Amino acid sequence: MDIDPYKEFGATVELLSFLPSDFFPSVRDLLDTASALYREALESPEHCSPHHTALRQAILCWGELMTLATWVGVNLEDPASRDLVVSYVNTNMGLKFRQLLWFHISCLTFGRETVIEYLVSFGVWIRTPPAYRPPNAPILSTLP
Amino acid sequence: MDIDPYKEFGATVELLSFLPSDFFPSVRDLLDTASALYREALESPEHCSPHHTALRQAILCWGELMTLATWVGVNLEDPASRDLVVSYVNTNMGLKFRQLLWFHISCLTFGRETVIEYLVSFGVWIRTPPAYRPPNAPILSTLP
Amino acid sequence: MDIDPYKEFGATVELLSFLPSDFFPSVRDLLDTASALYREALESPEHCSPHHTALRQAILCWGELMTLATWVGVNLEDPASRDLVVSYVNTNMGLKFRQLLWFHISCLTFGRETVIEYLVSFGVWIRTPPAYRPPNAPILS
Amino acid sequence: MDIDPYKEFGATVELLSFLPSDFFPSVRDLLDTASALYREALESPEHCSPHHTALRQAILCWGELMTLATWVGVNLEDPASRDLVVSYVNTNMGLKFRQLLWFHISCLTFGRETVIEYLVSFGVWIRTPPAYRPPNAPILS
Amino acid sequence: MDIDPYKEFGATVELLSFLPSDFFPSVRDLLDTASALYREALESPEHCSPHHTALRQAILCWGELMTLATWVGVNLEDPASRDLVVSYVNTNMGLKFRQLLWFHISCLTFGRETVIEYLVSFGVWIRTPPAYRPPNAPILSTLP
Amino acid sequence: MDIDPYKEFGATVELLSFLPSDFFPSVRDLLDTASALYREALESPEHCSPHHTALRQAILCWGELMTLATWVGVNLEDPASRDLVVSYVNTNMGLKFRQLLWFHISCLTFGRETVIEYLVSFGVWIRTPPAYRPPNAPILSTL
Amino acid sequence: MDIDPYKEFGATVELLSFLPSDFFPSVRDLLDTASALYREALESPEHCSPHHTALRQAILCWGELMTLATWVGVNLEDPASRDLVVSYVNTNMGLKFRQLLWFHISCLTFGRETVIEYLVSFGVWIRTPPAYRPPNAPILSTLP
Amino acid sequence: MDIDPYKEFGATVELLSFLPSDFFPSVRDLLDTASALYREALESPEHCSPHHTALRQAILCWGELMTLATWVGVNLEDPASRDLVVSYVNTNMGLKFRQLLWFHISCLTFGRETVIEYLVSFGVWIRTPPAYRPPNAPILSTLP
Amino acid sequence: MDIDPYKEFGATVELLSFLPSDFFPSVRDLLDTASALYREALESPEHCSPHHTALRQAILCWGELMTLATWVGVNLEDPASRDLVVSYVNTNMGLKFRQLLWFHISCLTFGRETVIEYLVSFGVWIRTPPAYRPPNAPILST
Amino acid sequence: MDIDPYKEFGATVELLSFLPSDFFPSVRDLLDTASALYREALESPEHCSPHHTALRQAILCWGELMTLATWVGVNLEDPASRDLVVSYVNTNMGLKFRQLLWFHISCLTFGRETVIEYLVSFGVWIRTPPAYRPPNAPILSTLP
Amino acid sequence: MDIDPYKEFGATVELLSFLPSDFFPSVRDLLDTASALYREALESPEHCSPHHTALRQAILCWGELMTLATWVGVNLEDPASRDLVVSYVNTNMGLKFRQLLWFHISCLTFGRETVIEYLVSFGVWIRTPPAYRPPNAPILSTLP
Amino acid sequence: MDIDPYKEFGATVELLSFLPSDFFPSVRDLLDTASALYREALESPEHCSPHHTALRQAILCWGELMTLATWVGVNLEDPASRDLVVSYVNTNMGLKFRQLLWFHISCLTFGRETVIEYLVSFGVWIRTPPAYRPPNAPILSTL
Repeated sequence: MDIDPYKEFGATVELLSFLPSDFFPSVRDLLDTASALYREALESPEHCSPHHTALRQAILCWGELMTLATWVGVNLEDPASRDLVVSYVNTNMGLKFRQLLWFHISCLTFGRETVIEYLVSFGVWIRTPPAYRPPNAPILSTLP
Repeated sequence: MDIDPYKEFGATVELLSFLPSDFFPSVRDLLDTASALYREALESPEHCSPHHTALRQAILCWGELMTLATWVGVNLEDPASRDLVVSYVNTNMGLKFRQLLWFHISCLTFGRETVIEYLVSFGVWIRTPPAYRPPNAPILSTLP
Repeated sequence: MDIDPYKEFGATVELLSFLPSDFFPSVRDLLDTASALYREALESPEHCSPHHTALRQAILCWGELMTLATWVGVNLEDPASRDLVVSYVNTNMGLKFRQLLWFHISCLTFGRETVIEYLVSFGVWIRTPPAYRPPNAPILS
Repeated sequence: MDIDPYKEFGATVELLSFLPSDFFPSVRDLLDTASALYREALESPEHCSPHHTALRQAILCWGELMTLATWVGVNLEDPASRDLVVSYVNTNMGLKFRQLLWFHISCLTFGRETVIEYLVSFGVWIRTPPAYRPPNAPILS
Repeated sequence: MDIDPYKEFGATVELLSFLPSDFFPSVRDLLDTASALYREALESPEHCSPHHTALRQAILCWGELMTLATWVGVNLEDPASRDLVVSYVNTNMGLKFRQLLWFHISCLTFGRETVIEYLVSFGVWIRTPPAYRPPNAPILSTLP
Repeated sequence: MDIDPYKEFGATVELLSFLPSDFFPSVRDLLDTASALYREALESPEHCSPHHTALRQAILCWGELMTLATWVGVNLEDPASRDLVVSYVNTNMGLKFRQLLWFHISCLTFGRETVIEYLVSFGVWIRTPPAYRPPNAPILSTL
Repeated sequence: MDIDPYKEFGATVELLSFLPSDFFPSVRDLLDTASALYREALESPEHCSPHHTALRQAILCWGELMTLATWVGVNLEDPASRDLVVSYVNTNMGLKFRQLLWFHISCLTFGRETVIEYLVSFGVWIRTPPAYRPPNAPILSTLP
Repeated sequence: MDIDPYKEFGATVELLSFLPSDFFPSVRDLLDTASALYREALESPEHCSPHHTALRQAILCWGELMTLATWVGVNLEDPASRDLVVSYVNTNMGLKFRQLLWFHISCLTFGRETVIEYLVSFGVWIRTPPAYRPPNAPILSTLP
Repeated sequence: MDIDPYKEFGATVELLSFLPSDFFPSVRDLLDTASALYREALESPEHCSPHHTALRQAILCWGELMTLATWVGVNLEDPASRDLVVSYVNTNMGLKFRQLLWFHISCLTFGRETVIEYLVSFGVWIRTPPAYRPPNAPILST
Repeated sequence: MDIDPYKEFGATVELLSFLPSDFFPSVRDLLDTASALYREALESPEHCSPHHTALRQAILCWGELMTLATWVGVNLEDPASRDLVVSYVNTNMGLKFRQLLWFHISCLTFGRETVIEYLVSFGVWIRTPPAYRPPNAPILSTLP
Repeated sequence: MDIDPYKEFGATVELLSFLPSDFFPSVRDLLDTASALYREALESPEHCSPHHTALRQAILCWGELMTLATWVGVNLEDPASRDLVVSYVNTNMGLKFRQLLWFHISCLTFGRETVIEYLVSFGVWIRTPPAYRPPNAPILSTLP
Repeated sequence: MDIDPYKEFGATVELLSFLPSDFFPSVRDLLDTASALYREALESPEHCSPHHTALRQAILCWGELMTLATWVGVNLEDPASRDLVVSYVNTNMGLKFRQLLWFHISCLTFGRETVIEYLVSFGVWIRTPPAYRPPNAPILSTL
């Protein structure tokens, strides 16, 4: 059906592809950040924000996938098949959920426009050759 | 985190398990009707509704899970494990994905309060013994 | 009972879990800082602040725990168990008390809002891989 | 620093010295009553009272001490050493936490002034010689 | 005819050569960034800016040259001649196409004056001896 | 991507494909007329028009394609490969540069609407069967 | 009698024990700078400031202790006794007199609030781990 | 430099040298007087007076000298050396601190101008030959 | 006849002599900077500024001195003599041109007052011994 | 980068090519007249004229050129190389300095327009065939 | 009659003794900077400032001492005596005039108050132990 | 640098050389007069006059030169070299220091314009033949 996860917010898969795949934090760190910062808002009966709705959906889907991983690990018999299944569900969709979690957590923390211009700036920085790339890569922060 | 997918939309998991498990349409039928009725709205680059956001996320995650099913079928060596994984996905995740898809598609076609009151009405009707209920099951329609 | 010490003040253990172990000063350094900066407010007969109250309780608990270590070193026989107990006390609870004392002292010194926003920014910095984080960690001052 | 755990609340280590050591209830009993009476208040993002702050800190530190006791009983290899550790952590350092838990639970339940007057009256009762000491010990009620 | 592609835009071929040849990003990276950031504007049926017009022409003719390179590789029989032609294209037209694409993408992103002043600043900085210049090279960033 | 060269000017590839393949003037004739009519405007530092910008890019890149052709001719040692490369760069890209040069020169000379109407009318004329085709093919002029 | 020299000046013995013992420059350098900067004020028959009074008393009694050192080095016959006496005078009393002279000279030349804030800042800085503090130690200087 | 400890308050060494060396009270008597009369003022965090500041400094460094004496007595194994050190302290600096203690406590009680007038009068009395001087020397008192 | 090239512009050879030899960029770098920044003003038939006039004269003199260097590299039979002449021209007399070009370009870029103030401050810094001299030299970039 | 030494002064290189290279006075004579007429103006710290600026630069460049010639004659060992370098410096490198010195001295003495008109008139005179050429060549004069 | 060179301008000999003996620049460097910055003012017939008067006197004195050194070296026929005299001059008088030249040049350049507080700042910096001494020593500059 | 000690004070080395070299009082006499008349002014922590500044600098310099003479008389050996050094520093520098000290002391007293007039008057009096000049030499007197 070709739905873009970030089209409604303002980004695209291509804009999120400026950051290298290994730039994103791990799933556990992202989930801990989301909990610690917005547990009371992600466990509330109100539409706090489209970012909150997207985080709720993504967190439920990741819980779905983790229950799948536990179920296959504790029920399936073939050890090699179990290993490949768990590795796939932890890496291939792990990256796709790391991207969503990072995008929405960073948007809620700093600002959607701030995250968009940060994506553009980091694209510029990572595109600059290493010889002329300054050592200070752009970061999202509220401090001088 | 105990996040309820329907808490912000006014329902709960027990309100959608009130209806019989086999009442909900097939995931394929739900995707077909969602496409046919709201392709332009779901692909549009603005927030239209929290239902639209949740529907976009649900469709994307179901596509991710179909990618999972294709990958495990192609890669896993043992057809027994392949069948177990695909059956587990399509049944256990299928039920709750088609619950979510039905809820959001109906809340887009009809009112959210209409869908909630229909859930209550259908649950009560199916609990009531046949001799003391209207013969025909409740159906929510757009008045042809 | 699931009690979160920083949830009263606006943080969580998850929020402060991003701070690395080497981030915090020694317990002795934190206690000297607390003394030299707020002895007259920690030894006064009134509630200056919830931070002051929590700091007082933390200091008393640490004093009890060092009484624990001294009693162990005096009254256990086998040096293997003695050193295991003392090392566990000075490391595992040492980190927890360092984190608690640092949080309350930093709140008193800078501002609760300042501390809890610097801590969010520092968490963002930690979560970024070293290949892309700036070399200099954020400074709270 | 000579920090008094009860100076901010108006008592003093010497007022609570009136009460005998064995007068205070069990740590388990105090924790159960604290839970059943103030779980919602102690699990809330609000400085409900300095008593709430001190109670939260004490409960968390007691959880730490029980973690220490479990860690000793599991990891420690010497049976005599582990027995001594688990016996005295629940005997000597259980007493301070019993006193502090009793003080704060009783304050939250009855009143700071009521607890202070009860301390004075129990001091009088325990000072009274047995020939003239009423059988009914003072009770907060 | 003596046409300079930047006299219209306030720059010069000498000004674009003032930066090192290897400072400019790859053709692939520049095309990906141009796509991600301005696909809708570049495909729009209207004049958005002279930068947009020049960029449209630049991508079109780079595509023409890539079709030429593929045709050469799949039609010529001499591997040495094929290698020479492809290398000459990618290493001689590639540099100037990188310069043009970078100039127009950066102008659209930041500002023509910003890009021109950045050219001046970076050239001066790179010609200044290291002991008497700021340690980090100038960069273009959208973040405040 | 899928950027159309004429979409911003109102035409399309297929709308301009009404004209036959051999209808367009040669690259040399187009360059000579572009020079003789707009050398000053094309060498000016001003945004004279989007037509001027596109024509500048087209001319400047045809020049570098010709430099590529000369470099191949003077460097490649295989005569057959050299001949194939020159013929391809002169014909395949030559045609689609003749199209662009003609479109922009004609637009500058006569009017964008005039060129669009001429394209439509010439499509009608060339679609008409030869028996019923009038001998005067449409031509764009001012006389 | 349990008097603290710094209660009237806004500090205690601990705030000067907060700073490292090796930080205080020298009992001779402090005397030289006190001379060079305030000889006229210290010799004047006028109450200039409590810092002036305390500094006068400290200088006179350090001169008294130096007279003690000379007397014990000359009249006393035991080399070991002389060595221990002079070492004790120059170290154990030396640290206290060095702290007092530093505090009063620094207060006179900068400000009591400036010196107190500097004590706090330097103590916190030196206790903070190096990786998370500004690289250079705090300094006390009158230069814009 | 050569600071005069009494020039700040009005006296000098020669003006205070009118009093015989054995006129001054014992150090213990002066310390008990100062305590019993001004303990609260000497403990306060306020600059009560320059006399209070001078007494604070003198008392603390006399305590330091007593710590020196005890350290000598308990460390120097040489009995003659220890005896000489303590005797020199208590004799030579005993007078120098007796003069300061007497001057400042007598300026706090009965007033500084009265102390100056008393010093002049006692100088007259002590310079008068023994035959012609009245049997009662001048005294500091507030009683007729 | 005792002419100071910088006295007219407010400086002195003594003031400019404090900058180390390695402070200045290469001659080619300075010429490229001058071209890329002020070609339109150094090729116009106008008296844009005394800095522009002096820069034009300096550029012409350097180009003509490089013509001399090429001539002595082409029309000399002694390799040692050729090497000595070329090295002397490219280093000893080229340092003066580096200093002159840098001074005039820096004035045109930053302001004459800014440049001379930076010169004074850098002179103080370079006269300070290394032990008490802060590691970072002053930078002229406003 | 083509810069004309005379373009800013109304003239151009080919305009001074009307004058034969044998016409310009010797460098020594030009320097002597420049000194005797404008030592005060050339030594002054003031932008008297662009002609003054160019004269100062040319004189200093000629000074360092004679320094080069002396250095060659002294250090260099090969007599033939010394002779060739010295002769080149004095003649081929000196003719152009003769032109520059003559132009600027004559423009500072007679005026820029007068010098340009003199250039045109001397071009006419030197173009005239020898039969019709007057023996009195055009000369720059200031009413003797 | 014991005249302080700097007491007129507000400093003292010991106030300039904060600076180490090797901190001061070379005599040649100081003379070069004095010439380059104030040759026009140190020769005018105007009382420009007491700093200018003192600089004039110091410069003529150093000229006289250099004439002394040259005369001694030329005459007196004694190598060891000549070496000793010249070394003593260039060391002792060299330092005594480096101090004065630096003080007056720096005062004229930066401000008498600026220099007088820089002396205090450098004293407090050099007095700090090396461990706690920041790497940036104070300097006189007008740039950020 | 060509700096004149007297240019700011209105005189010149030639004007001071216009008087005979043996006219100026001894350095010791000049220092004694300077002390006795202006010790407080010269030691004061303030600018009193450019004459005071120049006199302070001259006195410090003469002290430095006397320390140099002591050093060359003590630390050095005992050849005639020490005698030549002492004689040089006491005569050749002594003359110019006598001139400077005399000028500044005799300006601080008696006034600048009076000193400037006196230099000219005394020089012309000396150069005038004895038979046609007043018998007594000009002199400066406060009385």
